[PDB]
Amino acid sequence: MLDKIVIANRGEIALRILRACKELGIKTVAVHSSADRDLKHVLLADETVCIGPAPSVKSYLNIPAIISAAEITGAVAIHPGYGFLSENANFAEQVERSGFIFIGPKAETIRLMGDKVSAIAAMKKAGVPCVPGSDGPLGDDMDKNRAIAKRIGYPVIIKASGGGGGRGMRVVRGDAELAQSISMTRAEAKAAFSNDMVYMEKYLENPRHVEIQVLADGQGNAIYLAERDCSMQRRHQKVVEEAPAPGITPELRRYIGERCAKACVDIGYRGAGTFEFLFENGEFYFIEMNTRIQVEHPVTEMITGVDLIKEQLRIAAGQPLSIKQEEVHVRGHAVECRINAEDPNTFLPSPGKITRFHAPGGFGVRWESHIYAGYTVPPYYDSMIGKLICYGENRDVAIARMKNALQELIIDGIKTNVDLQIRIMNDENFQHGGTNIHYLEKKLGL
Ligand SMILES: Nc1nc(N)nc(OCCOc2ccccc2)n1
Ligand SMILES: [Cl-]
Repeated sequence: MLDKIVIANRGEIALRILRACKELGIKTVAVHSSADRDLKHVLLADETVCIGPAPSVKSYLNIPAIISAAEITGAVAIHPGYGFLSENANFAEQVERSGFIFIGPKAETIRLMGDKVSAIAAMKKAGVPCVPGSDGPLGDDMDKNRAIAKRIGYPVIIKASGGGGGRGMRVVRGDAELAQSISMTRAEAKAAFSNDMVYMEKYLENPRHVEIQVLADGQGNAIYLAERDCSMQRRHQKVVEEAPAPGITPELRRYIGERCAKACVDIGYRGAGTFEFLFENGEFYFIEMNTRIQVEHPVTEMITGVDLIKEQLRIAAGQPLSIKQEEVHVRGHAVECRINAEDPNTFLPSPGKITRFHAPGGFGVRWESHIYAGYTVPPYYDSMIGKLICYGENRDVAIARMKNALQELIIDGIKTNVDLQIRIMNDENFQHGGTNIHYLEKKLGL
């Protein structure tokens, strides 16, 4: 087991990781910005290092300062969490070059999955079903580009290869808009990613977001831990996630899951990972892979009993997966509501001092948050301040428990989305299940 690790993150995920470390006897180093001295996990850590001022560029994205902190403390590994540097291949490369363990895949694998064109080619080769598309980058030849779009069939979507998660894309519904659409996506991708490579896919009209959780160790074991539905979104940002995905049969789960595990083996994947699919008319289509642990990992933990952060740590230390595929069983149902410090009308971040705080409790209730009474939410970081996860023997119980837990949650002094979450839980279509990726924005517009 790893003696000591730097937690290269903040907020709820840093606390999530700290608890896993404590359970395993692993010493913790909390690197933090000067605005995050009073973070819960910082106050609980074995050692703390202030790595820079509030702005992320000089703290949580500051590669030299993070690696220096690992060096000075005698840490052996760095857990990147999600966001920040977690999908940064050069960071992972530098960490390993510096002689520390990066809690994640090899830098090569991060790089492969961050290049959406090469990722898709690897998945298609591995037997993972993908979206009909260009199978390659689009060039400047607009006659060729029109031919590709005709072959695929309109509507199509142009996507940046260095992009992802709704960033760097636009829908094309006919020839007339194709040239300008490619040109604009390209320009935006050059500006944002210093990588102007774009590709084409069939635009799916009403899909669900269904993603598969995997774990792969360094002993060659790779398993899938069912799926999550993350269709409830606003501006491509997940709002609600659940596990398992409604309407997914054990046969479908097994079908897609086995293909994801096989793909892990083929590419030499290591650690936690997530295969993102669009699901429509009973079919999966791979869009992208995330190499990090994700925000919504707790719903998977609730229905499988597998602690995914502890698995990440075990994997990094050279231990094999603690469970076999035949030992992984979907039991019950879990829903996660993200709690955001945001204005209800503008949807803009609403930072400030929490004056009164109360967490919900009870059977099946899991509150993932660093917030406490008197804690100030800084303006410099993401608006997500907590995660409410509720588990039940079935979906109706999980949702019932979520409604009750949301009503117990008190966060005064700042504006939050608790009222919105309650509205979603009470939404008749959500209660039926299987709403698509456009539902929430449609509901909010009505
Ligand atoms: N609908 C859809 N089709 C394809 N081929 N790819 C993706 O990627 C996810 C990007 O998300 C959206 C969501 C709504 C509108 C446009 C893109 N979506
Ligand atoms: Cl994430």
